[PDB]
Amino acid sequence: GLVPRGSMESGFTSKDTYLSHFNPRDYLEKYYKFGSRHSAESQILKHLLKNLFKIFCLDGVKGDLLIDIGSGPTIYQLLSACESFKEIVVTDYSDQNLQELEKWLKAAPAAFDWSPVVTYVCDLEGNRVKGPEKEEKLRQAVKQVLKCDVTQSQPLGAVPLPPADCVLSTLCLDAACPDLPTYCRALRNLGSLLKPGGFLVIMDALKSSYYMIGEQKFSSLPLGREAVEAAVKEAGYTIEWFEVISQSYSSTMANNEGLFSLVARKL
Ligand SMILES: NC(=O)c1cccc(C#CCN(CC[C@H](N)C(=O)O)C[C@H]2C[C@@H](n3ccc4c(Cl)ncnc43)[C@H](O)[C@@H]2O)c1
Repeated sequence: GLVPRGSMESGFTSKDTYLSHFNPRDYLEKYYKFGSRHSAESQILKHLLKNLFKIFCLDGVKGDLLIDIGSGPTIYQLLSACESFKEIVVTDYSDQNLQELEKWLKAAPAAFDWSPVVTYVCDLEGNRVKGPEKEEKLRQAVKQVLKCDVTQSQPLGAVPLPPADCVLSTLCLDAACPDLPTYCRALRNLGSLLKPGGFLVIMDALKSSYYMIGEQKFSSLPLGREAVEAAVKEAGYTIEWFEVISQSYSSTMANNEGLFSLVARKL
């Protein structure tokens, strides 16, 4: 492990490194076990959930179709969203990630245990419903599980979908875009899936060059707030609000300088 995986020739992890070398269950155990010891991962997850709750429940971001871009094997980013969107389409470049996701959607006994995150989210929303009822709401809402490639003009290929009310992407674009032009390219590609006036919700690391799953290192585009804001505006969106938090992952997992969350509207 001298360099990030799949980065020898280009200097940045290639797309295909995720098909074969990204271990979804290892990723879930390292990042989303959500213990009670206030670890950096747990505090960050807590903050991600509160913003998602605030975005989809308090700010009333709602619609028919939400497309989740770069889901990986996680569902935490959909728990509040399924209260406000009739249909959820989850996408990722890695089929192994989608299969790990699909284990939970099918409620396989071997699926990852999300219940501490489910419990946290139910509490946020005022315990109007219990854990199982919440999980069934999400499972019902997820209609399709598709392959996506943000570097493509048609990120979902030929798959037919109506214009979406919201595109959501958490912790994805930094890892998927090897340079700033590709980053702007991807945001423009993502907008092709969105109605005019539709919502773009991005949450990602700030000034991060890599992240770790065990001894596996993966590349990350280190972007500061100003670059993100410029790229989003240039790609044809108007920013509704932009938040930056200084809380960082432990260096054994990422060298990030906090995270950002933003809500934009397609022009
Ligand atoms: N940058 C950081 O510092 C930092 C900090 C913390 C965690 C992480 C992390 C991660 C792993 N994941 C799951 C994120 C999940 N959404 C969550 O929120 O946990 C990222 C996605 C990207 C996705 N990918 C790759 C190429 C690609 C294309 Cl071309 N088109 C669409 N997707 C693509 C790849 O498959 C993988 O699944 C990074």
